[PDB]
Amino acid sequence: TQGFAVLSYVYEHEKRDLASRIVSTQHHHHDLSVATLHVHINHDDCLEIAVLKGDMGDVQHFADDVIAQRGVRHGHLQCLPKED
Amino acid sequence: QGFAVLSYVYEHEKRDLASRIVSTQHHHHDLSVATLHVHINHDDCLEIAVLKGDMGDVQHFADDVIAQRGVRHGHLQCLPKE
Amino acid sequence: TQGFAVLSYVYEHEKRDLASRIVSTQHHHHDLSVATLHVHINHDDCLEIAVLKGDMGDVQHFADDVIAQRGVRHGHLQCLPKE
Amino acid sequence: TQGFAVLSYVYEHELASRIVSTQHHHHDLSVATLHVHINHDDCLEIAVLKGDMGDVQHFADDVIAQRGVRHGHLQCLPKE
Ligand code: NI
Ligand code: NI
Ligand code: NI
Ligand code: NI
Repeated sequence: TQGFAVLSYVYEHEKRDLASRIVSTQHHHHDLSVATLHVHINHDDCLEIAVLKGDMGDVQHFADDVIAQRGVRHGHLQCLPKED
Repeated sequence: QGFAVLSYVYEHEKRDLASRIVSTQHHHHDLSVATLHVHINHDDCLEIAVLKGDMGDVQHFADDVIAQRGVRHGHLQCLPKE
Repeated sequence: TQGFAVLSYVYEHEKRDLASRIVSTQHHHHDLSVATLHVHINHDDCLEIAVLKGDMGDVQHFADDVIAQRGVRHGHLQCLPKE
Repeated sequence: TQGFAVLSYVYEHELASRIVSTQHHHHDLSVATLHVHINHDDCLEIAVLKGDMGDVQHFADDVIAQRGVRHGHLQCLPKE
């Protein structure tokens, strides 16, 4: 199953090791990443929305790795598998 | 007194660089609307930040970002209120 | 209660009194809009992700109105009320 | 040369639908677009493009020269 997905999550930017982790993972799987929207919602917290593209198993595995990191809050995935 | 588009390229593994870029933007989160990030290759990221506020304050904030060691291709488009 | 939300949906850009309606209603409510990301996922379909901010009841009501337009598909609202 | 590019512009939406359709004609050129509804009438959009710099100046023509598009700017980032 190919498709798209929308992955969103909140984190504190001052948690530097977490943040570096999040961007680096996206670069490692940069093939799966289309682009990410970031809102610095307040002094401490960031809301990010990553648009992903690829095989749905791969997209979900990737999303899991992100959402299952201590410090990531409100992790959410919307899967958009290819339509006929 | 307006909007602005701030764009730049940087290496995300440069830990201090990356830290300062996001930290400066959170210090002025009131001047920030939203940022689009594109991972252009394994090392480099492209960000485009839309800014809003007093043009003096927005320029000074954009300068603070652009002036950081390792920020490349920095560009500011000012859009003062019409 | 106040907060943020992520409203996403898919639409055909050619069926576009629809696209005009979708941008126009966001402008009528631009106080709720932060910014919107668009990805042209294929030649016919557009994925939009609208970040919203405000009262969560107004955000819900706004989002329901967007999603109820015929031709908006995959309408999805993720609410992030203030913690 | 290949690379990326940033195309920004302002327009009155009440146009939005043809600019979108115009980018779909080139959707292989498009990465994603950020849009901010800056006031009741006007939209700010920033399109990130990727591909051949000549297709990119091409894309950026079918938008920037259109009537009603203001504040257009193209930044090309040829691969380093
Ligand atoms: Ni942030
Ligand atoms: Ni990146
Ligand atoms: Ni589109
Ligand atoms: Ni708009």
